[PDB]
Amino acid sequence: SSLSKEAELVHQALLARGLETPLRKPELDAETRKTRIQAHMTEVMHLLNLDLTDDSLADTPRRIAKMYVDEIFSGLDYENFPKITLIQNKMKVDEMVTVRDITLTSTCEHHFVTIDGKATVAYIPKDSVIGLSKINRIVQFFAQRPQVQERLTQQILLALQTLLGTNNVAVSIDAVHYCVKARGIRDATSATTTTSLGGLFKSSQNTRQEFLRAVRHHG
Amino acid sequence: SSLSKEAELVHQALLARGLETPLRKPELDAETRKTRIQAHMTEVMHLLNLDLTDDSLADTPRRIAKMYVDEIFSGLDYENFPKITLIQNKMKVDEMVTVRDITLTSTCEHHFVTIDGKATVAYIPKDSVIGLSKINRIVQFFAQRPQVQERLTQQILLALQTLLGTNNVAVSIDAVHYCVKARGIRDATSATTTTSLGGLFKSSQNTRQEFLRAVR
Amino acid sequence: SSLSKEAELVHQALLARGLETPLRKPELDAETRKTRIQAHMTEVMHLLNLDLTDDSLADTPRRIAKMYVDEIFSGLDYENFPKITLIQNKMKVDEMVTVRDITLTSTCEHHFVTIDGKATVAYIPKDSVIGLSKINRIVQFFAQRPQVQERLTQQILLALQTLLGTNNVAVSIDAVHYCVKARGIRDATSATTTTSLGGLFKSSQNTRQEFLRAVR
Amino acid sequence: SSLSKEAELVHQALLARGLETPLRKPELDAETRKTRIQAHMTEVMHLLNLDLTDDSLADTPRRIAKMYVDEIFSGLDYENFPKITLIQNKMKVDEMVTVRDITLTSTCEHHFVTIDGKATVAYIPKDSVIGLSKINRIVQFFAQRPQVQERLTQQILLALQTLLGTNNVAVSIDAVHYCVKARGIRDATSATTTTSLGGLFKSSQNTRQEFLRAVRHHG
Amino acid sequence: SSLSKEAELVHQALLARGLETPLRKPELDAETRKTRIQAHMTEVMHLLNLDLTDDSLADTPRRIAKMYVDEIFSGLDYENFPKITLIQNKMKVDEMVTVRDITLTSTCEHHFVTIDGKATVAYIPKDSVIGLSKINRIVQFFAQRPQVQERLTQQILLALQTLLGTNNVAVSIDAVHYCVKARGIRDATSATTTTSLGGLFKSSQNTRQEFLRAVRHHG
Amino acid sequence: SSLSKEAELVHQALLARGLETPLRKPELDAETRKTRIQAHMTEVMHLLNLDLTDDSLADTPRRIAKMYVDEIFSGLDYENFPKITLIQNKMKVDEMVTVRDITLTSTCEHHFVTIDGKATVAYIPKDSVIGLSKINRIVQFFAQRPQVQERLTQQILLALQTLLGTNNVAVSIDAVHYCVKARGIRDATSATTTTSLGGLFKSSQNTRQEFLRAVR
Amino acid sequence: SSLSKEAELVHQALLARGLETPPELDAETRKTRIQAHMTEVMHLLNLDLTDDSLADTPRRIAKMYVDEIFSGLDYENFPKITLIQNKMKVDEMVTVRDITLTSTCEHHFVTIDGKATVAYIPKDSVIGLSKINRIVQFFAQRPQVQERLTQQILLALQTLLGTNNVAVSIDAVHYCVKARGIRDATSATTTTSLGGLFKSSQNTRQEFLRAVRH
Amino acid sequence: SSLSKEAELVHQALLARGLETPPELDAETRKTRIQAHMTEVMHLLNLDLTDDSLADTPRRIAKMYVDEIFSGLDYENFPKITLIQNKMKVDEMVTVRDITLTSTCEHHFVTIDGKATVAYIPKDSVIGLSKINRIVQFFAQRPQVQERLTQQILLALQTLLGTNNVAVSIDAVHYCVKARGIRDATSATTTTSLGGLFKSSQNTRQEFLRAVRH
Ligand SMILES: Nc1nc2c(ncn2[C@@H]2O[C@H](COP(=O)(O)OP(=O)(O)OP(=O)(O)O)[C@@H](O)[C@H]2O)c(=O)[nH]1
Ligand SMILES: Nc1nc2c(ncn2[C@@H]2O[C@H](COP(=O)(O)OP(=O)(O)OP(=O)(O)O)[C@@H](O)[C@H]2O)c(=O)[nH]1
Ligand SMILES: Nc1nc2c(ncn2[C@@H]2O[C@H](COP(=O)(O)OP(=O)(O)OP(=O)(O)O)[C@@H](O)[C@H]2O)c(=O)[nH]1
Ligand SMILES: Nc1nc2c(ncn2[C@@H]2O[C@H](COP(=O)(O)OP(=O)(O)OP(=O)(O)O)[C@@H](O)[C@H]2O)c(=O)[nH]1
Ligand SMILES: Nc1nc2c(ncn2[C@@H]2O[C@H](COP(=O)(O)OP(=O)(O)OP(=O)(O)O)[C@@H](O)[C@H]2O)c(=O)[nH]1
Ligand SMILES: Nc1nc2c(ncn2[C@@H]2O[C@H](COP(=O)(O)OP(=O)(O)OP(=O)(O)O)[C@@H](O)[C@H]2O)c(=O)[nH]1
Ligand SMILES: Nc1nc2c(ncn2[C@@H]2O[C@H](COP(=O)(O)OP(=O)(O)OP(=O)(O)O)[C@@H](O)[C@H]2O)c(=O)[nH]1
Ligand SMILES: Nc1nc2c(ncn2[C@@H]2O[C@H](COP(=O)(O)OP(=O)(O)OP(=O)(O)O)[C@@H](O)[C@H]2O)c(=O)[nH]1
Ligand SMILES: [Ca+2]
Ligand SMILES: [Ca+2]
Ligand SMILES: [Ca+2]
Ligand SMILES: [Ca+2]
Ligand SMILES: [Ca+2]
Repeated sequence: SSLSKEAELVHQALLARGLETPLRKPELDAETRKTRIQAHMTEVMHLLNLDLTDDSLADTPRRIAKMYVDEIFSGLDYENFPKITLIQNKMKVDEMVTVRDITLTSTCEHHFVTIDGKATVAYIPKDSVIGLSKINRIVQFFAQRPQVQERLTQQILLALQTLLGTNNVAVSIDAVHYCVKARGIRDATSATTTTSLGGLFKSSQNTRQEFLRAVRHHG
Repeated sequence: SSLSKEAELVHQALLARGLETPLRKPELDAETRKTRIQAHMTEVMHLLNLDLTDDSLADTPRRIAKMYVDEIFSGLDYENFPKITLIQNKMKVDEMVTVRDITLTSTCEHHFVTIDGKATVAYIPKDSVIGLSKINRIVQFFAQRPQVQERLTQQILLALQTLLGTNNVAVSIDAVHYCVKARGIRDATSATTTTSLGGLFKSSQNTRQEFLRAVR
Repeated sequence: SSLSKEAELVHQALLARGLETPLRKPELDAETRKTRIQAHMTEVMHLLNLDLTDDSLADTPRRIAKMYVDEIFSGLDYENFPKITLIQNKMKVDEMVTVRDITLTSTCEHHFVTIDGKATVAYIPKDSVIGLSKINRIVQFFAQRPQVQERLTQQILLALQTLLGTNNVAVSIDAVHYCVKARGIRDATSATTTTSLGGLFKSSQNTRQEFLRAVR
Repeated sequence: SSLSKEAELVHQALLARGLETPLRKPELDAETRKTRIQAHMTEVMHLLNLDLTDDSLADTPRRIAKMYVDEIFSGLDYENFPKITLIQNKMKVDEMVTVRDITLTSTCEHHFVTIDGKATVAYIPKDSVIGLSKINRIVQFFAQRPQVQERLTQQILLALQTLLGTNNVAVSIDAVHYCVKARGIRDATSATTTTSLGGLFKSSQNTRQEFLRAVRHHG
Repeated sequence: SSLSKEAELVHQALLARGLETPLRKPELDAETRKTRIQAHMTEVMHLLNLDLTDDSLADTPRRIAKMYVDEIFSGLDYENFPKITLIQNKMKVDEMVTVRDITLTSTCEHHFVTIDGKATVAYIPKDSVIGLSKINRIVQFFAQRPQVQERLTQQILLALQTLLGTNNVAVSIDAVHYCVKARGIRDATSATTTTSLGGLFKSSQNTRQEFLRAVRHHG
Repeated sequence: SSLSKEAELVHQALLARGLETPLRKPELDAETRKTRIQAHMTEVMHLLNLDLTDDSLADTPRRIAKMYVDEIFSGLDYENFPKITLIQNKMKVDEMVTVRDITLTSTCEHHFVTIDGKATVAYIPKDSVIGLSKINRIVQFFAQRPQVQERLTQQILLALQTLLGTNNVAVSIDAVHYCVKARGIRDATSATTTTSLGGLFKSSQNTRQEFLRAVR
Repeated sequence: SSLSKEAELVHQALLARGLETPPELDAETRKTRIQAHMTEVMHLLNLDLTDDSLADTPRRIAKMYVDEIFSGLDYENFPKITLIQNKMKVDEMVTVRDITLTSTCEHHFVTIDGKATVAYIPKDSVIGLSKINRIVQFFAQRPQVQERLTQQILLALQTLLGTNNVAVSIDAVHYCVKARGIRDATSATTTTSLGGLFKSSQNTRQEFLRAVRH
Repeated sequence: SSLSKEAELVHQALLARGLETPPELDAETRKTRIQAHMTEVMHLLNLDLTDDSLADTPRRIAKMYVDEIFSGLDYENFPKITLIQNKMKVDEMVTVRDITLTSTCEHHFVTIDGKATVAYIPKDSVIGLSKINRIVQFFAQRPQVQERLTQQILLALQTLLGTNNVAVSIDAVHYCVKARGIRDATSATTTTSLGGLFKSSQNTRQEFLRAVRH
């Protein structure tokens, strides 16, 4: 109810597709949820046998709680959705616009550790041309959630289709998963690329290959 | 019976294809096999005229035995098959997922020396999406065997098809073989690429080209 | 008593220096600590308003518990100290030995997020020469703790001095901190280098410069 | 007794320094030792449960035996020591000559797996200037042994000092150890550098730093 | 007659194709031809006004003779053909196997100076899979001749098609010719690429482009 | 006699130092010597079992003979020495002038096989500043002989000092020897660096390290 | 009448196509007169030609024009061509890349610095490699326009090789653009001329063009 | 008499040091006469000046000499200098690197292409950054010898900044060497002029020089 019309359009579009991140309605406010998380992380640290009396560690549970609710999972709250600016396509662009090497930082939902990546996004403007920076903001909004890279790519795609009023959008993400790099198999070199293509990017081999060939060069 | 359902499924698929690594059924436990290999490697080092009274060398046979059975050849034992986790394709991905630059280390079965490479794997999820690290674990499981790169590539492919429940998988491996680089011709610059393509990666030229172009 | 002689020697050296990681003595076994952490992480995820009925998410608390206790923080337990092997310096090396580009992954103790870096270690062997992989194992042991990079560097240094029986050791670490890159200021380009120098690496300007120049 | 005077000078110099690789006198000939090693590796392969009836594996024990005695450990036999060619230093070079990025392949003596590296060698000619290629040959000769990188560097240094008739030699080796990379800790990125410096390279800070600064750039 | 079956099969195929290096039958053993080449090269040095009494220069004619007959032109003698080892294609590979960046050193037949390059070879196994090192060996065999680059490429192709029992082979070479760089026009930058494509690699546009596109990352 | 004064100064200075390429006076003219060299190379090719009726090989003896006398060994004839222009150091430069990455192609005198290198030259002008291209020309002159790298470097050094009227000259050559790469050991990676330093470049440690650090 | 047979074939080819670069005195006299003119110019730039560094500049310039950088105007300077039979029956393109190319802006008389890439499919004959480099530099040593230079190299090779299957690409920095006027320090210009199969056959055309970029 | 105070200080400085580049007609007339001379040269190269591409080349050249590439001979073209007080009390070197530099060989009149690196330690004043680039290019737009050009930039900056603590390094490719004569396609030339502490103080000197290389 306190959401922008843009935020609301995108959330409902995600829900109707089955794509929304698995959520429940909060019944505690954010300040209280921060506090309760802090208490729980305090115990965790005790259960790791850490000495919380040390000046360096004493504030860690508070820092973590803050980080979870306000920082890295801020994209779970649609009040944080970016404000959307659109201008008319008076200049009548009908070739793709591409924003590449977008900084993306997320968190894998199976181990709660860092995902570090880059997104590349393109679209063919129909009636509206979006403010460039809103593209980076939308990618970062969906990334500030516990994620599976596959779902993250689909979410950013559907959101952009919805705001731009066109199906002709493509999203590609290339990322290092620290769940892979820093534990378990500990593969120091691998990276994962996922792609979600809509409209002509999916179905027009020249549009599709133009997009895909362009990604290949950087990651 | 002692193997996971996944591991037994992969092994039987490899066997029906003729792709399983040349194996005989085990008659001795892993620990006595280790003990005996240690015995044989002792004589080998004697026969090389090396002095085993050297502190540096004294334990090498035991180290080697331990390495063969427990590490570089641990993929000969399906009890070491990775645990497999799959989530539902509820997000409905229908474009390829590509894990590139997978660290791979193996052993050439003709000379028993190091193979050093990188794998790239892609699949189009059907009903399931695999945990990403499981792709790196599967590649390394098959790599921890005496191998011919051509067979290694096919085994990884078929194992992944079996577990993902789809033929839409592709595997590419690029590797330096030390049996080419460190002896014989001693080619210090060359490397070998092999590729195994399934379903659309083999037959669908847009999907096939998309994967092959990405590798390069 | 349950720890190796090496591990106990390192721990007591760290303790006498004031360098040990802030620890309390264990009152609960590792397995019940895991069980309990799993309980707390369940509530955390509830408090984030996440839906744990999702197949993808359902097991995350258990995965996290398991990760903290058994993997990324396993260096809090000296039973996991690496086995140490030393051979006699019979070859009489008296110039530095340098292992560079050691893979290092840690966790910042202020935000509990990933630290990703590379260590470079050098020493001048006195009576003993260490097995090379043991240098990478020691770096990673200390890294698998909640850490402040400045403390991590000093702990690696002192542990190596203790085991090598010489003060002539140097440690340098270069790392990206995700608590700087992935939240707060979100500096995507920066990195931090810390360096701890012992014996001649600190005081001898030719030895000191030789190491520092090599790092760059 | 069937050794060149060069080979004999170097072997005795190594022995008197305590640096020779740990060896015993053979009492079987090489052809017989190959055969006996083949028999033992055949058992090893059986103990790995491998099927030796397969065309690909049947010849592996023979290949391995051959590789050990004639290929990778050929440097254990001083009849394989390279022939040494020297010309007078009529041109009176008194500045270092440096051969860098010498291909080096060896085998670590603790696990019997590949070492892959590059050596850099320099010396200040006194009376004699060596044929360039003999430098690479000497490095490769000592490398074709089970090795510890520390001992390998010292061996190549003393050998060159002995043949060149001067102490002013330096050796640096930078190498990837597959005992580290492909088993155990499995560190995909690290590398080890060792240095052995004689004469002015050890003791003259300008000669020493000129050598060391020059290595730094490539590895 | 004294050749291996593989060497004879390949030599006859090249002769029936019209592709063999222009050879005559040797009336003199190799040792005698070295001795005579040494005599001729001794005279060439005299004719260059060089002082053969110089310690550095005295053995040069013998070194050159040994080099021509036993080293850089050893591929003129099919007794030096590689041993070929093949295993059954039981694993049923039916895609391209590619060995890239094979070290190749040869000699231009027009000026007898160094060619330095890299080969890339691919094949689709039919019934057999060749030992990888034999591909490098086969490339170097043909390279150890006075060559024209475009002939060298064709000969490697036919040799490989002959041993492997399939037309589906491709060879590509990229090389610097010192008869271009070190004399005449003295072009420091240029290089030459030649391509020989058989069976599917010539005829099947996807197979052909998969090969050619993969080479492009040669240089 | 038929030389430029410069050619004669350099030749004489190299003769006194003992640095000349081992030569003796010619009894035949260049044209006769080319004809005779073509006859010897004709026979060598015949003795290699090559078939001279082939159009592509037929002219090879004549090409080689031409290449030896007039091209790759043209630096043996001091009539081929570059013309030397100098302007006055009116600008009063007193810091090294460095020409780097000079193209150098030469022949190994032990095997008669290509050497491919780069030179770096620097000098501190005294009375004269040399035409920049003349430095490239001097390097290629001495390189168009059968050489050993150590001698070549000393020759270019003294030749420059004698023409510039100052000892303050430095020469560094970095080269790949095909006698190492294409035959014998066949090391595809290695390269050789030689340096010759005169005047301040040898003794003055700031001038010395300035030149050396710049070569890298 | 004093040219080689090849140099005549080429020159007639270019004339007939309309593709030649747009003779009373001998080479020696034209130098003396150029040198006289360049003297006045330096006077007109207020330079002091008594300076030792400067004194000999007019003759250097004259010599550079006639004998060096515009030596390609003289077909007596055309390279010698050697062909061998295509006995080896090569029927795939042969490509020489990164050919060193240096030339002059015909509009401002300023340095052009580039690289050429040339490919052909041998029909009956296989040209010596280094002659490809020589033909490129022959045409480059003229005042040029990059578009014309590329077309000239293409027709000449086609003529000498007895096949239309030849392709030429040149990538170059013009100091007319970098050192003067707009002073764009980063830009470069690519031109391509494609003949026979390189123009018409999409796989031959794409193989060439894909190769250039990579 | 028509120059700025700074341009006069610099010109006198260079004259007094012996470091100036070695005036009857106005700029407009010298162009017309240069243009007339370049016409005859093209005639003497046997070029057809009726060609549209070629027709206007003589005037382009004249204009390029007087107004563009040799515009540095005219101190009326000397850049404007703005200094601010060193209120911030910087006493460590300030370095501008990779300054775009384009010039001409005074010996063959051929393009020089380089980069300069300049450092100084501000004493009383801090120059606007872009004026450092402008001073470098002012001296470069003359027929030059690299060794002289570097010394000129150094004295000029010293004069304008009121400190001897200035250092100049230039790294450049001369087309006199690359496109002509020996045709060395890979070589480049570095020259350095060091003043005050940059010459005398080994740590200041090494800090500058170490910085250039890296
Ligand atoms: N489409 C397009 N957008 C541009 C271009 N240059 C800037 N923009 C965008 O124009 C938008 C500005 O509109 P507003 O939303 O009012 O800007 P803002 O309020 O400051 O919001 P933010 O930029 O996100 O911080 C930004 O989002 C820019 O990315 C451009 O060249 N093309
Ligand atoms: N499909 C997909 N999987 C991911 C993603 N991020 C992490 N994963 C994987 O999800 C899987 C988690 O399942 P589990 O098998 O229970 O994890 P684990 O038991 O600790 O096993 P390991 O990861 O091998 O150590 C791991 O394989 C992760 O690497 C992602 O973005 N997409
Ligand atoms: N010092 C020096 N040696 C060189 C140079 N160029 C070639 N050489 C060496 O000269 C030696 C030739 O002498 P020999 O031992 O008779 O040559 P070889 O018998 O063919 O032996 P190998 O070269 O090892 O195969 C080689 O080892 C070359 O490395 C050089 O420029 N300087
Ligand atoms: N000093 C030195 N050590 C080496 C060299 N090559 C290998 N090593 C090390 O020698 C050690 C062997 O001792 P062990 O501890 O018995 O080997 P391990 O028990 O299998 O232990 P890990 O190597 O950690 O798996 C290993 O650490 C090797 O990495 C070398 O060249 N020099
Ligand atoms: N097809 C294939 N061959 C391999 C692979 N790894 C190693 N090889 C080859 O297996 C062959 C070994 O068979 P043999 O010919 O009997 O070995 P060899 O006699 O020592 O021959 P060389 O290796 O050439 O010295 C070598 O040619 C290797 O290059 C692989 O992964 N696939
Ligand atoms: N087709 C082909 N030509 C080559 C090859 N290697 C060298 N060449 C060239 O073959 C030509 C030999 O013919 P000639 O005209 O007699 O050589 P040249 O007279 O010395 O002329 P220049 O090479 O221009 O100095 C030279 O241009 C070589 O560069 C090759 O592998 N294939
Ligand atoms: N198409 C083409 N143009 C070239 C070539 N070389 C130089 N030019 C251009 O020819 C043009 C000359 O036309 P003008 O209008 O007289 O040049 P200008 O009046 O000095 O003005 P600017 O060139 O913009 O500084 C310039 O734009 C040059 O860049 C070339 O090889 N091909
Ligand atoms: N020291 C110095 N020399 C330069 C500079 N620019 C050009 N030169 C050189 O000045 C010299 C001109 O002298 P000349 O002997 O008349 O030149 P040339 O007769 O045409 O002979 P080459 O230059 O060798 O082709 C050439 O060597 C140029 O390389 C410079 O900036 N500094
Ligand atoms: Ca995970
Ligand atoms: Ca093998
Ligand atoms: Ca923090
Ligand atoms: Ca080991
Ligand atoms: Ca040699």
